[PDB]
Amino acid sequence: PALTKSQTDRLEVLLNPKDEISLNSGKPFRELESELLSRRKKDLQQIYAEERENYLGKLEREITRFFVDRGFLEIKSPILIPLEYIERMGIDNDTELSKQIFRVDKNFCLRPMLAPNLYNYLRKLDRALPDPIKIFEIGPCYRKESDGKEHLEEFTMLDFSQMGSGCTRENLESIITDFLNHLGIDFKIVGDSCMVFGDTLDVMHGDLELSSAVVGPIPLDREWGIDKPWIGAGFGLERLLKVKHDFKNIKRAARSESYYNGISTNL
Amino acid sequence: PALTKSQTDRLEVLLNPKDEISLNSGKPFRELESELLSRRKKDLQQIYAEERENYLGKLEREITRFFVDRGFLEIKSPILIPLEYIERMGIDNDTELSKQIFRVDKNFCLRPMLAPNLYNYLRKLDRALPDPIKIFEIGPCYRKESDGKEHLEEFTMLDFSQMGSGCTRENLESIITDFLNHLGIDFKIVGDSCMVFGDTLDVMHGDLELSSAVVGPIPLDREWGIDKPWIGAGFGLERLLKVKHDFKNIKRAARSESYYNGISTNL
Ligand SMILES: Nc1ncnc2c1ncn2[C@@H]1O[C@H](COP(=O)(O)OP(=O)(O)NP(=O)(O)O)[C@@H](O)[C@H]1O
Ligand SMILES: Nc1ncnc2c1ncn2[C@@H]1O[C@H](COP(=O)(O)OP(=O)(O)NP(=O)(O)O)[C@@H](O)[C@H]1O
Ligand SMILES: N[C@@H](Cc1ccccc1Cl)C(=O)O
Ligand SMILES: N[C@@H](Cc1ccccc1Cl)C(=O)O
Repeated sequence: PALTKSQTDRLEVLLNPKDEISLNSGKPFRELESELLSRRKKDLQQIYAEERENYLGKLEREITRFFVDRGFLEIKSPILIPLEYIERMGIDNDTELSKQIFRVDKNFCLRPMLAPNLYNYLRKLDRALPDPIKIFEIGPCYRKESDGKEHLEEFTMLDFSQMGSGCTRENLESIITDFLNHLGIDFKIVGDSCMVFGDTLDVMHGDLELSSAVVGPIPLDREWGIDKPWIGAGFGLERLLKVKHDFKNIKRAARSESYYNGISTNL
Repeated sequence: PALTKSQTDRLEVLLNPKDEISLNSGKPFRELESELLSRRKKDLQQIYAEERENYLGKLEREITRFFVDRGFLEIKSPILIPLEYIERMGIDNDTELSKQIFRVDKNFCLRPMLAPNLYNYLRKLDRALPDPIKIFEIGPCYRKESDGKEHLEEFTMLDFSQMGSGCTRENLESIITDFLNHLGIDFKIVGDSCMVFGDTLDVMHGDLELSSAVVGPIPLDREWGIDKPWIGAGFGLERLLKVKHDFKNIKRAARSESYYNGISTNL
């Protein structure tokens, strides 16, 4: 007959992009599932025998090397941050980002973004390091958005910043260009046409936003004690993974108990 | 005169054990503070100019290389986990670690250990991978215990497990020995003298517990679908860093806005 929805869902979970098998012919739901199962089992086994690195962790280690080798300091800051940091980010309790905050206790939350801890480091480091100040962080970030397709509730941000001299948009577009060229991902920076400083740039791969990027100074810097030019960009690693491996669903790239390196773990 | 308490706190924040400056003599507080501010500013400059890797990230990457080399698959599983996983770990709403949990919504919590997600990986991978199953994860864990001196509220665990053949106490002690020999840390393993399976092991550095390790099976295995022998050990990376760098206070090893690579950021 014709594959029911559960049979369709079940095969979509077992399918990978490299799979060539004819997913429409005379075979029952159930040759097809068994075939994919055998393919996905051999995929885990090959992983276990020859590689054994997690994709999310591996990409994290590769991005780290890129920025360290470019003069950027590697920051590991708290994931649990004061709720007051969200307030000085300008996310008041009527904005749309305001409703996506995982609160913990009364006073704390899971950081939805890396910027506020990075604002603080930039302020403290400016007392001890020579111009310009270049820092970056990679790590977990949380938001109650999960439209499922392009959006996770638990994801991994990269965020880098330069502060002081050299902080132009053509320098910022030159860092993003080397980064994505090193990753092997094509892009496409949209924004205002003749924007010098102050406004955001988007890094696109198709209809997929890989990053929002900022050419400071911006009025928010005063709330953080930052008084200096700066440029910076935030990238979601799961979207990057989605691009390199052609994942259909971004959940294939996330921290998970259901997928490992894009392979279903329910075999 | 003799130092006040705000003054003594200031010098302890700026001190490092490599320092030989005599914290007791005829010098004024400001003279000692300025020497230390000098030493610490140059420590970060040297870090920014030539090193640039964070101690916590860098230690995480080297532990991964070690365990991948030995045949352990690298896992990246969720940090926000269901509250029900906690109770299935033997913490009822009456136990001691139950009060220390960071609840997020009404269902989920910040994981205080890696065991539940690793249980699920062990059960799922048995299906697909040959005997024995060897896995490990490194990442954030959250406990409301933080007496400060040796506990952190936000910390980083390594947790490794083998399941199937080779799950003997002898081979659990051999892994741990190779690992701490690799990281250059003296240790001693305390346990039941005649314990074969079922009980825990404490790996100690003097008074500081580095790890609790387990020679399964244990009764808890029923709740996670595990019916094979296994061995496992959980380790704290900030504790490892505290011993390796002789940190007086474990705060200096953590995710923090206050200390970079053991060095205060308030200079
Ligand atoms: N929920 C999410 N899941 C995955 N990646 C995300 C998520 N939110 C943000 N990112 C990534 O983080 C980058 C910088 O964050 P940000 O600019 O705050 O996102 P954004 O502007 O809200 N765009 P979008 O996440 O599509 O709505 C984005 O360009 C994405 O690559
Ligand atoms: N709050 C914490 N801060 C830092 N490290 C921790 C913390 N809790 C646990 N660890 C580390 O994680 C390892 C495995 O966790 P676990 O065995 O559950 O801790 P434990 O048995 O309660 N030992 P302890 O919490 O010191 O009494 C321990 O050996 C510690 O090295
Ligand atoms: N909002 C920033 C993050 C950030 C915060 C403070 C200072 C610099 C940066 Cl890149 C971004 O879009 O990358
Ligand atoms: N309870 C373990 C962690 C764990 C749980 C389930 C399966 C394997 C392991 Cl190592 C420990 O504390 O070592």
